[PDB]
Amino acid sequence: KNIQVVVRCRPFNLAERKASAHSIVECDPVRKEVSVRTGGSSRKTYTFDMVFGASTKQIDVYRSVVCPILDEVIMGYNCTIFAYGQTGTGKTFTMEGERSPNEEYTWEEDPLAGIIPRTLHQIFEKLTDNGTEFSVKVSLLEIYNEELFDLLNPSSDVSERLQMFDDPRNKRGVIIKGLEEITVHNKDEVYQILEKGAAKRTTAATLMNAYSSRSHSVFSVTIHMKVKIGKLNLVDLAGSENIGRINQSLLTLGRVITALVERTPHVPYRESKLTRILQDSLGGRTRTSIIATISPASLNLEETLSTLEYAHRAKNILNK
Ligand SMILES: Nc1ncnc2c1ncn2[C@@H]1O[C@H](COP(=O)(O)OP(=O)(O)O)[C@@H](O)[C@H]1O
Ligand SMILES: Cc1ccc2c(c1C)CN(C(=O)N(C)C)C[C@@H]2c1cccc(O)c1
Ligand SMILES: [Mg+2]
Repeated sequence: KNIQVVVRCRPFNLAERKASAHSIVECDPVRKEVSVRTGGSSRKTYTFDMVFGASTKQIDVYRSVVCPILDEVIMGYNCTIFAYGQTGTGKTFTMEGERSPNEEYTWEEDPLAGIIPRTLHQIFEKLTDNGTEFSVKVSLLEIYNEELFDLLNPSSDVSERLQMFDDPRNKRGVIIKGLEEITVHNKDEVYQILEKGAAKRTTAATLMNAYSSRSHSVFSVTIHMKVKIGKLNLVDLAGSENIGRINQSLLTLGRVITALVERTPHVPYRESKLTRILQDSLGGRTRTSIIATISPASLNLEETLSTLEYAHRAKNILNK
């Protein structure tokens, strides 16, 4: 029912003790509280479904948040996970992850691997000896300036925008004409698909201003089981400093959440590509979770509070 919201604070980064700044964030995992030093000894505290402190490692996030959700997907449910927060707090780090330096590990064992890679690898492990018969297909579409880009098409230039239509076989669904859905036959072909995505994104960046920060990345994985059909959408949202208290999809997401939370009969899903595509994840029939990433630096006070207030109110959304 209620959408689950969790907070994840990134740890300090070298140049983060330079420009004068102290950790104004205190996370308490057992009490599921995040406390912020707002004083200029005053503070604001918020309780979430889960709170992960700066020391939280990727494996901890997967085990605690992802595994449970993946089991749901394998059961035939639709699930979505959002990463929301200002640029620089770890949205991509959490959803995608990074490669450890000096080629110390292969992708499947990289402790810095994020949610997407771990999920893909685990699907094959969990569905290997049990019942059996299943197929996995992934797609990675990114939204920038209300235009859709396919980061997985090999036979197309990343700059070819995609067009979406309402799904005549739906009502709340849309069709993304030309979207590449790649079949992942086995764990051994997962990484190359990610590298391909990584490459096309690099190209998109040279073409579009502040691309990686303003873009909304939607990595979807659909599992056909033999029956049952489960879909997991992993969404790395545009930086929240892109709104506040330009980016039509971000603005609309916030308005959609506001409408859902106040119980207003009209929810503006159609006012943006992002909300039309993810309509069923917002007060729909999909199980939704939001991971609000924040910074410990006193310099990010304002954005951190904004993010916490935004995510906190989101816990009042009911999906089904
Ligand atoms: N939990 C984390 N642990 C270690 N480094 C992190 C974490 N989250 C973010 N970082 C670092 O902070 C910087 C920005 O992370 P990034 O994922 O790009 O944020 P965002 O996607 O929200 O813009 C990079 O150095 C990234 O490795
Ligand atoms: C959609 C997606 C998901 C995850 C990830 C990338 C992309 C595009 C790109 N990455 C890459 O570094 N490349 C080069 C694919 C980072 C990353 C990842 C994958 C595997 C293991 C790991 O430790 C980090
Ligand atoms: Mg990012």
